Amino acid sequence: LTVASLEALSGLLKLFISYFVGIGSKLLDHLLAWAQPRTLQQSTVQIIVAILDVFHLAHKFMNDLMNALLYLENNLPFREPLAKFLDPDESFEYFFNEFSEITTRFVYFVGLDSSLRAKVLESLPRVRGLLHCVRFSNLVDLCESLEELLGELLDAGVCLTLKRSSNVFQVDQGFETLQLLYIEYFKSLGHEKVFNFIDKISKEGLFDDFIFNEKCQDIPTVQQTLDTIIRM
Repeated sequence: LTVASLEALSGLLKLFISYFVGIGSKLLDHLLAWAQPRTLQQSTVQIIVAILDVFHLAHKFMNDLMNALLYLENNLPFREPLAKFLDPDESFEYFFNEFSEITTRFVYFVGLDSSLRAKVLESLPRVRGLLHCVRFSNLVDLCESLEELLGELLDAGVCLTLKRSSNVFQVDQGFETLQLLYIEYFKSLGHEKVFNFIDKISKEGLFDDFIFNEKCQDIPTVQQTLDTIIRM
């Protein structure tokens, strides 16, 4: 129980005493700032890094960040990089650390902090994770915590499960649903109409229906899909 007492006493005493001179204030501030790197460079990383990093909101930052980031990122890690960086590394850290627990560190570390990393990381998980459901068993935090208008608007016009499961912010749903529904419904062979109508209707029809339907545009998808699918 020394982590809670040491982290709570050091974070509470340093946070409550750091915002209160000459040699005493400079020696106490320099001793606390120089002493926080020894405890943050290695349970107690969340309270120590959160209280120490959020309390006071050049060789010590580069040496502690380079040594802690290189040793913690190369010795595996998500709490040190996410907590120390949240106060080209995504491709090398995610690819090198995931190509050898990888979902939480890769999704939390890569999503806690741009089209190549989001498109390659978000698109490589479907084939790399399904080549051996996906949204419920994977639960990627980068798509929900990071960027959704570019990937959803650029990729919406496989996508029904990630878009419908990850979409459940009015500019992305309105612009992506209106542009994808108008372009897909006006640019018209069964894969494009079935995938666009099922993905747009299933992804756009999921408090959002009562506030967004006040329902008149649902007769075109059911009438065109039911008449075209039943007649064809």
